[PDB]
Amino acid sequence: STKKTQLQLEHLLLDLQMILNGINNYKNPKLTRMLTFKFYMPKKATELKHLQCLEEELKPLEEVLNLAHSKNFHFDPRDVVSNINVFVLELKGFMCEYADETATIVEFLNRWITFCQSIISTLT
Repeated sequence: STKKTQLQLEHLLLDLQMILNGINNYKNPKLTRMLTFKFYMPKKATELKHLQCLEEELKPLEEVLNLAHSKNFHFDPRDVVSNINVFVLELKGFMCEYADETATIVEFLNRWITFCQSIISTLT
């Protein structure tokens, strides 16, 4: 059950990282357009229940990705985000509380990639 939860986090993390790579190889001036789209971060992210703040931000995430023409990505935005949605559902087993600051898409991915890495460490 803790070995199971840890593996789901391992997969969730794969997805986040996969997206973040697509985005750091957006060698298109259009990147400015993308980074202007603002994402909401969680006030605190210390427990699985806090993945709520990731669930609620997935629609805006999928949208922003769709703007970047497909040629640029190895994955399909709607797919990689459905995927992430599924994991988050199985991992939170509450109401979300947001930080006052917004962040670019890249900072947002980082915050969560980190969060995943933390939990995974403490579960080892």
